[PDB]
Amino acid sequence: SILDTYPQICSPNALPGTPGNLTKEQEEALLQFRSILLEKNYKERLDDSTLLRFLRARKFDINASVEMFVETERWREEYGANTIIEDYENNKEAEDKERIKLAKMYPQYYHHVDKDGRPLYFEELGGINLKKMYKITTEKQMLRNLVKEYELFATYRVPACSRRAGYLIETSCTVLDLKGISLSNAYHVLSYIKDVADISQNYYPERMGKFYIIHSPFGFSTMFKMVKPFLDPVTVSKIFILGSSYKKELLKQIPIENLPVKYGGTSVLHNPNDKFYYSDIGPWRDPRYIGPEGEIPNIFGKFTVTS
Ligand SMILES: CCCCCCCC/C=C\CCCCCCCC(=O)O[C@H](COC(=O)CCCCCCCCCCCCCCCCC)COP(=O)(O)O[C@@H]1[C@H](O)[C@H](O)[C@@H](O)[C@H](O)[C@H]1O
Repeated sequence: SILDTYPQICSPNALPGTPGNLTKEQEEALLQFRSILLEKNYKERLDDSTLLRFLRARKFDINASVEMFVETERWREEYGANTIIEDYENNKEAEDKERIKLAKMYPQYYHHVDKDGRPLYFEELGGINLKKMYKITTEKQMLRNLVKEYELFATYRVPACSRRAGYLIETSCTVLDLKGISLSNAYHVLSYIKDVADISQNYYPERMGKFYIIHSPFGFSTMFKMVKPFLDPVTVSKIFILGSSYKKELLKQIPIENLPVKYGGTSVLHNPNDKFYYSDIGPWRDPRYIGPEGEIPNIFGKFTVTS
């Protein structure tokens, strides 16, 4: 299968319970977990990486992991996550135009990788005007866009980055820039954040590698306490709200050459006139690391900056 075309073993320097770094009891639990799912007639997504993500999400409690997997398979089918990429490619023009309309006001882009080879994802929220934003998109539409990105990440970004790093990469490094937002709006979008967390926590286990929140407004940490009840403590332990020294802090995790100049690095686009909010630069754009899955589609249509 496609999995035979890229490393399925994590770096030996990874956390416990990850592919290739299992204890004897974890190996036995994985074998039992798969056996149960197969006997329940499941066939897809039974690979070590996928199954270990669920097992880690439930501390290797096999029955709890079976419940989580069973419910996820249900959701993927009811929500259409299994055909989200195909459906997109069958109505690409219309969908591309929508993303282009929102790109400048709500930058969302991947730009290279972190020191461990994880896709580096950036979001800028300071230019968002809710009134204007909801004239172009709906809340559910934004949620579906995020789910589509989750699928593109697993389908195209994971394989390319794993082949580049020489080992399995299953998580991302995220940087949320809140420069320009008001504490007020942060509280006002809590319901959306809750929807994102619900889908992400329950159906996309162990996908978070690093998560930084920068340029947050005074009092944001207090506002964040409202979000914690929607997140597991493991997830919370991977989210870091940085202050004035964030530039140096980011450089501990990301190569300076990969980090955009405005965030403390020296990274620039081949064409100085291009915009980061139309870019999608990374290993998934390198012929050497693109496999049988094919190259990722250009989410910003003709405006997509791939270099
Ligand atoms: C409409 C505008 C919205 C903007 C504001 C939009 C905010 C959202 C923007 C972008 C979304 C980014 C999503 C990033 C996803 C990263 C990967 C991921 O999905 O990780 C998954 C979780 O993803 C999430 O929880 C998504 C939510 C993360 C925190 C988001 C904080 C947002 C802060 C917003 C601040 C306020 C902004 C205001 C902006 C105002 C602008 C005017 C899995 O986590 P992980 O730890 O790997 O495994 C879990 C497992 O799953 C659980 O089962 C187990 O119990 C537990 O033990 C672990 O095993």
